[PDB]
Amino acid sequence: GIEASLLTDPKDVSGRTVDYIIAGGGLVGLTTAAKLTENPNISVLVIESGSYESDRGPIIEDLNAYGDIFGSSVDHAYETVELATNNQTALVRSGNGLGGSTLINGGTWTRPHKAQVDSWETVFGNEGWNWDNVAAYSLQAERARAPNAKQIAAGHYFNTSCHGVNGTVHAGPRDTGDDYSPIVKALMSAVEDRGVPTKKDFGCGDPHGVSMFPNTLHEDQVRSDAAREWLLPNYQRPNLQVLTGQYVGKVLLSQNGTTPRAVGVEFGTHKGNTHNVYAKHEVLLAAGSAVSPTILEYSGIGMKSILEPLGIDTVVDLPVGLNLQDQTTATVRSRITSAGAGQGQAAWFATFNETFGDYSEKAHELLNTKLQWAEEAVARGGFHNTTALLIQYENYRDWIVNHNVAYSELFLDTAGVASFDVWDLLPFTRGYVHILDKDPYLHHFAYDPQYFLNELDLLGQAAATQLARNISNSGAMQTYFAGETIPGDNLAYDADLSAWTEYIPYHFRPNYHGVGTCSMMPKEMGGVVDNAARVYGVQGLRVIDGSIPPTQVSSHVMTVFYAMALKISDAILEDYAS
Ligand SMILES: Cc1cc2nc3c(=O)[nH]c(=O)nc-3n(C[C@H](O)[C@H](O)[C@H](O)COP(=O)(O)OP(=O)(O)OC[C@H]3O[C@@H](n4cnc5c(N)ncnc54)[C@H](O)[C@@H]3O)c2cc1C
Ligand SMILES: *[C@@H]1O[C@H](CO)[C@@H](O[C@@H]2O[C@H](CO)[C@@H](O[C@@H]3O[C@H](CO)[C@@H](O)[C@H](O)[C@@H]3O)[C@H](O)[C@H]2NC(C)=O)[C@H](O)[C@H]1NC(C)=O
Ligand SMILES: *[C@@H]1O[C@H](CO)[C@@H](O)[C@H](O)[C@H]1NC(C)=O
Ligand SMILES: *[C@@H]1O[C@H](CO)[C@@H](O)[C@H](O)[C@H]1NC(C)=O
Ligand SMILES: *[C@@H]1O[C@H](CO)[C@@H](O)[C@H](O)[C@H]1NC(C)=O
Ligand SMILES: *[C@@H]1O[C@H](CO)[C@@H](O)[C@H](O)[C@H]1NC(C)=O
Ligand SMILES: *[C@H]1O[C@H](CO)[C@@H](O)[C@H](O)[C@H]1NC(C)=O
Repeated sequence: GIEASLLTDPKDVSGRTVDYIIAGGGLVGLTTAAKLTENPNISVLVIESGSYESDRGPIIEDLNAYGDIFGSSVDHAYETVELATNNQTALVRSGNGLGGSTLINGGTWTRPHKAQVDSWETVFGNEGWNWDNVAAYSLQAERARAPNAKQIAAGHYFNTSCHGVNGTVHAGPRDTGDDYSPIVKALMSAVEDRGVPTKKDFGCGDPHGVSMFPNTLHEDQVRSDAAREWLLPNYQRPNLQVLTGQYVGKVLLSQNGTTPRAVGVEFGTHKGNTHNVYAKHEVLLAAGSAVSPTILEYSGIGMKSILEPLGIDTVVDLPVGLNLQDQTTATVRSRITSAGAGQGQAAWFATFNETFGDYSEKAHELLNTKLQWAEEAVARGGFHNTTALLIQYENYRDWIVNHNVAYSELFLDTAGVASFDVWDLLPFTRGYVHILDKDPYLHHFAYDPQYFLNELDLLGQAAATQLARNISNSGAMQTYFAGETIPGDNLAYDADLSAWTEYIPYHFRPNYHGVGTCSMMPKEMGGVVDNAARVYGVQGLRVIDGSIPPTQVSSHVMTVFYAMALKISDAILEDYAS
């Protein structure tokens, strides 16, 4: 089986040459490996810190076991710095194994708002990265299944024109075999009373209102992790090699006259037991948004003011690790009556005005006058160029005011409770990730999302979370509401927005959607990679993973990342062919 084909001994690759080295066997990494090795003459080696996990059992394969794997060997559990919002560290869950985070994520399959992806081209000047182009790759990746009658009756709606049916990633309705809970339709009824839409297909380009959605699972409910979808079918390809249990530490650079060229990588598990492997064409970094930037820095690609004091020679000076954008999540949970019994998930993609309610006008005044916020974020080291950050913020203001994009997500789980996980989708805060040591294998790094260090992010989160409590005992939801359990006794039930702002910093987690740490945007705008994911000033080196999106999106990110891996893989093959 696949297990027998996987490499584990570094001596099997040490000193060898392949066409492409892919650092990180995760979502983008394995999608890209699969596409590249469709040409039998192209050799690819994937190097993954973890191993194969796709047949472990329910802890991986059943989406309804979500969270059980946290804290195990399959979770990197990256620790943040001591956060300034609450003086505590946080854990950033991240998958460790073939498939990366797809091994451990919630399986939620949705797309952004059209205007968001269009702005990657029209504001961030990435030629060809508009909604229609990226969406065509997204459709190609997708192998969706329409809902059956019982799934529709629960609240599903599937637009056949918005889903590929002949692709690679199996997606369709989560269906545990229970009857579906009426709470999903009650939430829809409760928001309909407020004028909010329901059942819009979150894959069509306007994610707003309360809808169900597809999940990344096979018809038999087995998790569609990236290794099961893109590696397991293809691992017999002799030109596709996978080494497990080793970390990529740094990219090996040589001089090609005036410009450094990536010629390979060093890998290993501790200082003093490292090895080299070489790439004839390119090194492609796909270790995740917390890690790919650090790999550049360890290699001498990063900010001279960060690298020089650590004792690293800055070969290429770029703002690597800046522009980190993760969301904050909080919970509101209630007990339900026995008539609320059954399975189902749904989500409210809530607009700015839906989020703030009566605070909308004041929130808009801040949005109109404070974009000061850019100066503050820069001063905190989340970004280097105040003008370019302001442009990002004007872009979010355009999204909110001229496109009415969703600004928060209130994610409903049922299956015996009514529980919301709630996050502000569009944080203005900008954080960073930087190495704190020269030795890659020590994994000593500062990951600072700067949660709640922008006032609008704290107000918006507070307002969204308060809204979750509000809707839980509104309209049709009153049918099933059997008293709040979280915050419950920890926060008075009539708490106002001010009280919620005081509560939230002590009751949130990372959302685990960190993007931006090797931003795909022009160099003068603060970018690290061009519109073909190439690191500025280096030949044969790309960063291709969730490091690269320059903005957040009103979406779950898998649909975007599979699409982007396909789009970049074609760019790479175009270059190989020429
Ligand atoms: C808890 C959680 C829940 C989520 N829920 C959802 C959801 O419901 N819907 C959705 O669309 N998305 C969701 N996501 C997001 C999605 O899973 C990630 O954004 C996506 O997998 C990132 O893809 P990537 O290729 O950038 O990185 P990853 O998939 O994280 O892959 C990176 C790979 O690199 C490996 N690695 C790390 N360091 C090294 C090294 N130095 N050298 C070699 N290999 C290395 C890792 O072990 C990993 O396999 C969730 C993520 C998490 C953590
Ligand atoms: C996280 O911990 C730090 C301490 O490491 C807290 O910062 C400190 O907060 C206190 C207030 O609780 C500040 O004290 C104040 O000093 C000013 C003078 O600058 C004085 O005018 C006040 O009357 C008061 O004594 C202190 O300066 C500040 N910084 C440090 C280095 O101690 C921080 O507030 C904690 N954060 C959270 C979210 O709890
Ligand atoms: C279905 O998708 C098509 C093509 O995207 C879209 O134009 C039409 O509005 C959609 N209809 C609904 C009800 O989502
Ligand atoms: C949102 O709220 C403001 C009032 O604060 C109003 O000016 C505006 O038109 C509303 N926007 C939308 C899209 O309804
Ligand atoms: C929800 O919000 C409205 C404001 O229109 C308020 O009147 C109502 O009591 C709130 N309900 C709950 C359960 O908090
Ligand atoms: C800062 O950002 C602006 C806006 O993108 C850009 O015009 C300018 O060149 C940038 N400054 C630097 C030093 O690159
Ligand atoms: C330098 O050498 C590379 C070898 O990787 C060659 O293909 C390329 O044309 C050269 N170009 C520059 C700009 O240095």
